[PDB]
Amino acid sequence: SVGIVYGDQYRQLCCSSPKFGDRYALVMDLINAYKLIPELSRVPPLQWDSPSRMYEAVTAFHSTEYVDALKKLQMLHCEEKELTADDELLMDSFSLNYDCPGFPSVFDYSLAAVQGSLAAASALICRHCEVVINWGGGWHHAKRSEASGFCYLNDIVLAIHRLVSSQTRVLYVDLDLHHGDGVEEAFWYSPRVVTFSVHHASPGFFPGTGTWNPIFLNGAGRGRFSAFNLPLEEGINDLDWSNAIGPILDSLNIVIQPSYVVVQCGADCLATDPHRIFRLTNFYPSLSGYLYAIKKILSWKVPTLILGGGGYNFPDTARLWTRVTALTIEEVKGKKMTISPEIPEHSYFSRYGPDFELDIDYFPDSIQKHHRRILEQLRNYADLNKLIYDYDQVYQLY
Ligand SMILES: O=NC(=O)c1cccc(NC(=O)c2ccccc2)c1
Ligand SMILES: [K+]
Ligand SMILES: [K+]
Ligand SMILES: [Zn+2]
Repeated sequence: SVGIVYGDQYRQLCCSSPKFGDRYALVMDLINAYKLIPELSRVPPLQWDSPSRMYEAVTAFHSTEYVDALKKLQMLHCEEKELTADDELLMDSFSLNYDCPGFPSVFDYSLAAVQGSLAAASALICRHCEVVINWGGGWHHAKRSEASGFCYLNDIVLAIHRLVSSQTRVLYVDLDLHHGDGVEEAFWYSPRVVTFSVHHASPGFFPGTGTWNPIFLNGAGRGRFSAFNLPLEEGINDLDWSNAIGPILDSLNIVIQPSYVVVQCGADCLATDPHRIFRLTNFYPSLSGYLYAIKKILSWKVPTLILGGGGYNFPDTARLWTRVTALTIEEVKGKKMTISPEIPEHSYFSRYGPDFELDIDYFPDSIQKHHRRILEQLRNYADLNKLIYDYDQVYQLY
């Protein structure tokens, strides 16, 4: 079956941040308005038997002092008076500031995404679901002891950690506009989690990594060659983006043969995202790069975790993720999902004005070098990890 993470409290928590507002509610209500929920198995967010069990789950990746600091930040923001200078300095030392501010629910909000993605991972492990979707998750920037890019807790690293420790290999695929640095870094020394991020990179653009460093770094120790990156120039469309990553996806699957796939599907590559950097769509006839990638990944028939991420045009993120959700049901259950080109009436209908259609409102050799580089890296990866692959069969894809 296809699972999806939601619950009433979950919804409230995912909608309590100053940066992403009610986006999750738009997403889940658009999915509901298109009658997709009856097709889906609800996956309840994980809860724990005690504070100690919660901490040992979260400190599987994050340091105890960082988790303490985040929890204290929440408490401090549930009080009237300003932070002391000592508290400011403490928060600064974990980058809990600037673009990662405190707010009254910052800990519960962050933890919620972890609860969802851990429950999603468990539903895959026990084989209750073939695919699980968590649109409240996908926070790929958070580090062991540092908030970054409005990511406070890295639900992806924790979910992946549960998957590998269940021999097991995980392929992580990061489609967000931004480099998934936090996930990449977490598994930098681990060959069993192969990470692949496609993203914009350019001087001064956040977070700075996932590109020429001059050479391409790609893992260390036994994890050498296990971190893959494809940095792309601004302005790329659905077709060029698809052609850029399609051969890479297929070759990674063939060579790695992952036991699980985890996909971060941040929607900030949409042409209508305020970043205005890539020109991807949610079109399903030209064809959305997102839907192309997901369809390709689901065709592998590997247990899969699909996560959200970036996406700052909320109704258009809803439009895309509603389509990813329908496509997942169709590919997994083999049952056609017809989605009306018009937005159905529902609680958030007015947010989709003024045209109220499902399509986003938009009218549409460097890469060849990157493919050779990535092919060579995949070869070094296989060599280092003694994996058997048809070098030709892989080379033909490109
Ligand atoms: O995956 N990471 C992100 O999505 C991310 C991280 C940092 C900054 C930003 N940028 C913004 O928050 C933003 C919001 C509105 C308009 C322009 C940029 C995005
Ligand atoms: K990415
Ligand atoms: K790795
Ligand atoms: Zn992003």
